Amino acid sequence: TLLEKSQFSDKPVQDRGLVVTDLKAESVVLEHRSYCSAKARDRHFAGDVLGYVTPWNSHGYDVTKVFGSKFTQISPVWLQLKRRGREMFEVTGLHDVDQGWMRAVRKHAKGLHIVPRLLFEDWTYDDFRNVLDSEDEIEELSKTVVQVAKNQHFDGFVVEVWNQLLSQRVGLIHMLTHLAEALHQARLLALLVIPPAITPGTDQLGMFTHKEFEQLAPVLDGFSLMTYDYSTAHQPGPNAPLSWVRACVQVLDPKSKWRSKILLGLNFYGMDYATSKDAREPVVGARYIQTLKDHRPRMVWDSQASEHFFEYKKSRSGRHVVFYPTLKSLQVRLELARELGVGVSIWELGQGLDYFYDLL
Amino acid sequence: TLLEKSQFSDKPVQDRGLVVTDLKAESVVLEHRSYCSAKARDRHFAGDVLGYVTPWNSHGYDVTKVFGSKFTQISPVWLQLKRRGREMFEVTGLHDVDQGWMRAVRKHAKGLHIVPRLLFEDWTYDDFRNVLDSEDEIEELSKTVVQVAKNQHFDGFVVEVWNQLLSKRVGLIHMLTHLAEALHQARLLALLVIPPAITPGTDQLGMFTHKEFEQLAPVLDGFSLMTYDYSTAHQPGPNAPLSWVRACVQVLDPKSKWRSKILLGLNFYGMDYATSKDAREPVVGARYIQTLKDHRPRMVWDSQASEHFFEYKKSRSGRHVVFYPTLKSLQVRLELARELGVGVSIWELGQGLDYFYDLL
Repeated sequence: TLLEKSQFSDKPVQDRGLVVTDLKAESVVLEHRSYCSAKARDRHFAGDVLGYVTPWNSHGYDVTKVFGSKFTQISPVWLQLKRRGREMFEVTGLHDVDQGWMRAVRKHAKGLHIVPRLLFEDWTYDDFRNVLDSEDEIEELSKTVVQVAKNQHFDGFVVEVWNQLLSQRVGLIHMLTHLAEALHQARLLALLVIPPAITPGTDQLGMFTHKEFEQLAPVLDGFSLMTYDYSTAHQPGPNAPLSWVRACVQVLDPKSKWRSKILLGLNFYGMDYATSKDAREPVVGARYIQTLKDHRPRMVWDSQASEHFFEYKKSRSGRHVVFYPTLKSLQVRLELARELGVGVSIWELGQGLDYFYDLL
Repeated sequence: TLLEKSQFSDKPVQDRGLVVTDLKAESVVLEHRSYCSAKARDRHFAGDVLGYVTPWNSHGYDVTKVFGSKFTQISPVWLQLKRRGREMFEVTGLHDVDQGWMRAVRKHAKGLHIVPRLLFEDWTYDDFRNVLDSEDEIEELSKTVVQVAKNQHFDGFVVEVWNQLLSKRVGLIHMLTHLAEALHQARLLALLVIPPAITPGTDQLGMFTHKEFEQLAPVLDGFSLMTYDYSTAHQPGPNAPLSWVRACVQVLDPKSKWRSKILLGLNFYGMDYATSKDAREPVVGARYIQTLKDHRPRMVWDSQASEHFFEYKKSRSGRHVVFYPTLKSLQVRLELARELGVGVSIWELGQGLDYFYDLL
């Protein structure tokens, strides 16, 4: 046991009194698969919503075909930007782009923008140095990226480079502005992944704050704000404490000038902490459910962090603590996003539970 | 056994190589009393500095006399504002205002503004509800306050009531603006004490943010920012980590419209922690120096917080950790205020080491 529905639903979880702080394991494992199919094409969230899809949690590809209308942007994690040599750039991973899948998700979800993640990988201090320094090389980099976008039918890219350098920026901001301009000239979208303004556990600003935002926000289309992964293996706790999330937006755009360009980050995966071993593992839907069945734990609602956690004990490992999103933790953050005037980005659409989408 | 200077120097500390990161306890006990009497009236900081003086640390009265020139405002902690009844207000503590002392400091430090602190004391929720809701009540409170400033030769006040309420928060702003307006009609200054934008160990914003600063900055003459007392007895640590101090200023005045009106707070007292007993006691200069003599501890530089700490054992009580300001932790914060374009408020002139003022 315990009973697991498999049929769809007439009404979405919000109209079934399912989004509650008083949660029972049985309620989750019983309803998770039962999403409202009849309204799988309706949007209950008004802002933009970006969804990431990865090849290693392929359930995401299917989720996207079923719930695509609930998304404004879908970003597949396939590509990397490599600098092979002076004025020589190469987009790798193209062997994973699935044209048939793209044709499918676009068929039943017009307006859906497919903006693949472009990760700067294997770059060195000098790569950035020689590149951020030459307008020529920047232009070459732009030609490369725009080409794979037009040849592979991508609506643009979600660039991930900012903390993926860690030197510190007038020069980085410069090649991002240029790239975005080149992209825009080709009728393509330009988004940027960015770290939370307030660094977890420190009460201090991080590498991407209002100084940077002010300069890029006018030119870029969106910002995938990582507002998740707040706790660590050594210091177990919530994924994204509600008020930290709220502050991370306020501190980044206090005067509310580009709120709709901010995609507030949400995690669909959870973390399973080994309290004694000072270690942790990420947990996706399949595991989460299995865990609830295996231990039938008591779900506790941390009203301050606004998340549910539960404890269980393994004979070998010891005592564990799990923080995985629930309908309550999600709805609460979608309301925050609503109130903050911001959008939402979900990492990723192969890690959560099917009835989550009823909320989007 | 330890050599302790007693005479003044020809040059200030910043020109005697005393502002260092690699500190030795004995160097501090040797140079603390020795300030540059010559340049005691020379300003090495160019933003406004506000100094507090309390009756219980009377050393501040003499400190103000000798170094009054390095200050723009001096705020004697003598007054409280009380609601005795409907439209009946009163300023208590007037028995502590020393007119001779004021005349003395203004003799050697002309153009120095004495702005006594006016602490709202014994106010009830109903007092606040009755006053913030009545335009008449506010007019009376205002007249009561302006009258003593005039009768006692005050240049204005540094009012402290913000943390006392904050649940209407907007009515508190109307009343401070009406008071500020009345004080200006009488040529008096109006400063407000405010909590840090980012609450220590919380990673989220506090009760006084840029939303409040936007509305009060135009009508108020200054803001005494409490950017100190970061750690707690259960979590011993630095007074005010440098980056937390910077973040509180940046988050408060992002676009930089009124930096000059921000008085970045600096602590001149330190905290002595009982590692195991979850306790602590504030430490003033006399006690700090005595401790260095009694244990001659190794001084460690916390490059992350930009502060010096040292430890010592006492079988009687237990292991201890002390966090007290040094020329270095101070100088680094003056350069920070300098680069943020803000001023500085010191709590309080009775708790430091004489040679600190060399820095300004």
